[PDB]
Amino acid sequence: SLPKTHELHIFGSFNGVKFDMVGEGTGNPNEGSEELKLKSTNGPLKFSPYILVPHLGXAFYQYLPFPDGMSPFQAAMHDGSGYQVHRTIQYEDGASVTAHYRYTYEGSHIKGEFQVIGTGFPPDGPVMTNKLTAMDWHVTKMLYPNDKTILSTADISYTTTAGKRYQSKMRENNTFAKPMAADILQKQPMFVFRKSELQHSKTELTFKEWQKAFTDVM
Amino acid sequence: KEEDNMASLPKTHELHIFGSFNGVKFDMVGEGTGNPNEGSEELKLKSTNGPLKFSPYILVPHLGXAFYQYLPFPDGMSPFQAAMHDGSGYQVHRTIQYEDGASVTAHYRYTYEGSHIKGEFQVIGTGFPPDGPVMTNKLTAMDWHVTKMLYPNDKTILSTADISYTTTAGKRYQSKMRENNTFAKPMAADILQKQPMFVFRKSELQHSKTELTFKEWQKAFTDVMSGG
Amino acid sequence: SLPKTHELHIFGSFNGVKFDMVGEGTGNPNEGSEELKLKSTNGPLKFSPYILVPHLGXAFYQYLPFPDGMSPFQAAMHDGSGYQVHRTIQYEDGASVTAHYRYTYEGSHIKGEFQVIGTGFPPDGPVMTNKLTAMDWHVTKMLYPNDKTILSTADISYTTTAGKRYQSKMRENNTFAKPMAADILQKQPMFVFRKSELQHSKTELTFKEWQKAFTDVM
Amino acid sequence: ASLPKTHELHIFGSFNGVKFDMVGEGTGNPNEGSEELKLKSTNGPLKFSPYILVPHLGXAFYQYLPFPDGMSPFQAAMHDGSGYQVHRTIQYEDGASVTAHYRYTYEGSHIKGEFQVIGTGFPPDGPVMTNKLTAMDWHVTKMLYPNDKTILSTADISYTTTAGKRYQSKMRENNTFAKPMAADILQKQPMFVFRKSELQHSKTELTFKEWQKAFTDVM
Repeated sequence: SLPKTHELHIFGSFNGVKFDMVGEGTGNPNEGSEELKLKSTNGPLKFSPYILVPHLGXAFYQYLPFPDGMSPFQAAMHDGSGYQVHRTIQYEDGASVTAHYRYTYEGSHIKGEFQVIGTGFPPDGPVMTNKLTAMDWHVTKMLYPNDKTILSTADISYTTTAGKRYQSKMRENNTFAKPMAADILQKQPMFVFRKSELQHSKTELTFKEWQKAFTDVM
Repeated sequence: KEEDNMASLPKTHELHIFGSFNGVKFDMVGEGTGNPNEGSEELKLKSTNGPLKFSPYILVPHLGXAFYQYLPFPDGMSPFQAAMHDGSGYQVHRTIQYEDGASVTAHYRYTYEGSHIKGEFQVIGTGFPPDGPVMTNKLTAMDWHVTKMLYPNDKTILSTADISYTTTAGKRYQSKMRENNTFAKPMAADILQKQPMFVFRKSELQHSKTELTFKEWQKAFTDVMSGG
Repeated sequence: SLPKTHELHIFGSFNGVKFDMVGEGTGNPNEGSEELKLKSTNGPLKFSPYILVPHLGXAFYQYLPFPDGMSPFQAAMHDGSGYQVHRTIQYEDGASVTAHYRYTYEGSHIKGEFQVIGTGFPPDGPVMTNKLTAMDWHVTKMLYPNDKTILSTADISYTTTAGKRYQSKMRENNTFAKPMAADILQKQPMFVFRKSELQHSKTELTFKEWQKAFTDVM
Repeated sequence: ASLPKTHELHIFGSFNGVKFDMVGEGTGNPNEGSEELKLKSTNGPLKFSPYILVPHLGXAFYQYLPFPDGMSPFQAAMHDGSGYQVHRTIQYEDGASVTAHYRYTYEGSHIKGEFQVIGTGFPPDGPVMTNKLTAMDWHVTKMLYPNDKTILSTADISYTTTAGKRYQSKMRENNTFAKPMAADILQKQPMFVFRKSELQHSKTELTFKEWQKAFTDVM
């Protein structure tokens, strides 16, 4: 059956200090946005919640359709074989994040685990002092270097209270236990347009992702 | 008024593109036309100094990027078009970093008289491995690509692009462009309010050793359309 | 108390397939000429054990002195405040590894946990087809962007069976719960010369690292 | 056939578009790999950090660098007349990059270097263009020989700044020789070079000094 609901556990550390959040959502019946609510299990977050946005967004691959048919993410969910996501992000001020996502799927329920580790954020920078205000709309580019691996890249920027954007470069591999279907492999690059909205308090967050795959705009 | 301004933009151009790859000079010239309302252009080039030692695909980002005068924005003239219209002008500088450690520095300038542009593109590449796909002519096509544009101040557009090529071996060759466009006069406030701006680009190249024919289609967009 | 004994649990996945190894050994904090014997708790590794070597080597930071006294690593082991290692490695053929090390220290015995995730290794490349033959000697460069953070970088190359080399770029943060002594922060950059040897079977591996800190050679 | 006593250098090109030029001269000791250069801008004072030129003053004269067991391949190729070319790219933490091409001709113990250096993408507000670089950290070059005519080198280069943060860069270089290097050279890989670079300056002139020492080990 198609996925209905999801839970997400997102956890790890930033500048050596642990964080952990759990939440969940119900999948969107009608192709607009996907949504998730989270709560901290270990006190208020000591870094900008906006830093989690690419992980929150990216945790919705099971809902992302492709233009002509099922995405590989949907196809691998449906057959049981699965995928994992591994990614690095480099920040313009020298900071680094690494992350890994795995999930299980039983009934119509997805349980995701996203480990997120960040280091080297300057203590007076926009992440550790909570100066990010939003993440810019962005494009993922996807290429298929082999039949079980998607290489995805994204240039991701955030607005700040200083009116200077904060920029980063994401590279990710999505690894499939079984080969992707021949027809998926014929349309490259594949792009994804993403709009990410976050509402936040110190301890809780509400998140929405609009995500749409395209091979063309003309 | 809007239509008059678009109508007055130039429709012909010539390009002189030159420099060197791995320390060996090259130089090509030619011309073509373009359509500034539609985001489309054509260019034909010939070497003025013998066959190219390197894949002509390595020049494609520079060939596409020479024609900002042909890029309209969704709501009206792009800043490039506006700066040509009011005679104030802009310049283009960029670097590309390649997956195998090679690097390209490039600079474009132009002179604009009547309805004609004369463009000058200096392209300097180094560190291309002698056995790699550029020095051995193994690039077969450039994948459609997206440019992301930001305006850190009212006289600067900073662009980034993830640019890839297919190779005869069937493995893509990947590159990252960073571009800075500097404007003499401030861009209009309405341009500046809509960031980031993306451009979708489709590039076709037919080449032989001595000449090439190039076409590019470009379309600016802030978002993709809903539905389908 | 000076440490004398260690164990290392080193685990994760390569191209999506899990691995897990444990081993132990001993060492000298007065030198840095250290050894470890490891065995898989699963079956045989499906990738080149040479790819583990920077992680094996780096797990001996507690045995590394500095020229004029204790390294920060040693100091934080002794006062008990500790440190964590987060690193990323990019490979010439596009593959990527992320890894995180933490440890607990009781008696004179170090217990290390090194999580290592690699993706995007071409299935015909030298890592997945076991063609790495040795790791070249190398230099780590260390900077201290702030008083709890070391940024290390290294250009690491391996020889292969085909008379060629296979190259990688490592970037790592070492994050300390307490600040590093001011004497340590005035001497930058600090370099570390490393010599790595591995003997390995399906059945196990034996690893040795020679590490020496230096500010200068002339 | 000779090793070097004297040299001169014409270093030119542009940063963020605008052309710079300088000519200069000095000396070294090819037995200890030390080298000293005085030069002056020839097109008016530098409009960016002179520290950004330092890898291209330091690395410029590999003919002064001995190897631990004898002549470096750079020394060797000077001596036997066959020569070599240097091509170098440097990538900066803030996305700027430089491309550089060094070419040499010799008369006896006298080197005349011609180096083209083109930098683009330096933020106008960053430490290169506003002259905030205060020193180049000492650094280690790594060299490998993927064939008997090529040295590929890499270096992680950092500078101190007046903001108190370091500004980092990565250099990659290809040294191409017209004749094969000696078998003993190719056998000791990687080779490292420790380099100390020092600048004292004015608006006419500046004084650059480089200590360079090849090493395969420290233990």
